[PDB]
Amino acid sequence: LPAFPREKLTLRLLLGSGAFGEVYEGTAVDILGVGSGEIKVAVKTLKKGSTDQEKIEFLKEAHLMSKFNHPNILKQLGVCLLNEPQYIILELMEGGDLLTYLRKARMATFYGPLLTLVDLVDLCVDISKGCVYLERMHFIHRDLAARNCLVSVKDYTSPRIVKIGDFLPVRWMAPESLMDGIFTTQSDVWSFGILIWEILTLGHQPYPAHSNLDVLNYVQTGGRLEPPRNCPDDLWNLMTQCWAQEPDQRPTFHRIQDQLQLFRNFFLNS
Ligand SMILES: Cc1nc([C@](C)(O)CO)sc1-c1cnc(N)c(O[C@H](C)c2cc(F)ccc2N2NC=CN2)c1
Repeated sequence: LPAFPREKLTLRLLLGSGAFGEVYEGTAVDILGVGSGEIKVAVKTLKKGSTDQEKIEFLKEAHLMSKFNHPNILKQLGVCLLNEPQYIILELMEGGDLLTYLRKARMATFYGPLLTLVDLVDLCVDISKGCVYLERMHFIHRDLAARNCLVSVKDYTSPRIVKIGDFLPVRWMAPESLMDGIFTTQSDVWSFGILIWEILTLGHQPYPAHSNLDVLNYVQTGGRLEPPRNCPDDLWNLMTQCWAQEPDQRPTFHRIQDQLQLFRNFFLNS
């Protein structure tokens, strides 16, 4: 656990609420080492007056995050858990969540989306690198979706990096998870298929003509999402593999990264 002095942390502004207390955008001095300087951070807080049950759940979240070190996984830079309000200090992803990022790219102008196919393929590749890391660590995510991924830039020109953050969402859940409550790395592969469909559609809601409860049945009955408009067939083929009814027939995250990597190389050669 990376204990950090709260005296070196400034809470600058409110970003949202989340689940335990409030989430702020802040500044942490030398949180990377003694020379580092002032670096922009996001601070997850546990409201003062929280019960022991809430403190234990907050401690569990800090423990979970302390295990990740990957370019495509959100990093916990420090914790301030000795006093109230308790803090979990994270790297600030200035672009915000991927769902909002994708949606704004689509709706900014009728000339076209602010993201191209090669931008969207790079997003898929970057998330799949994160998933390969998680599979290698034996960490089951349970909630892969664009609303849980973050982008490093807010604009659509600068080089960007996407990271997996936030560790029922029926529209993202695998059949076994809906029927038996089974959550494995194979069910995460299902959600990854939904997330790449989110990317290629630029943040459209999965199964738009279905309700949450009709999604529960439609998915158990063999029904899948519609192919995104003009979606390259290699990406649609990969997506349908992710949605195999039986978890054992779905590809591994390492295979998915290879498939995305092959498509990106093939496409760039054209
Ligand atoms: C700067 C910034 N803007 C965001 C918006 C409001 O969603 C706009 O895209 S998230 C965000 C933002 C930037 N960097 C973070 N490290 C962050 O982490 C928080 C804990 C978070 C991580 C997630 F994976 C998903 C949602 C959230 N939020 N969102 C609100 C509270 N927690 C949020």
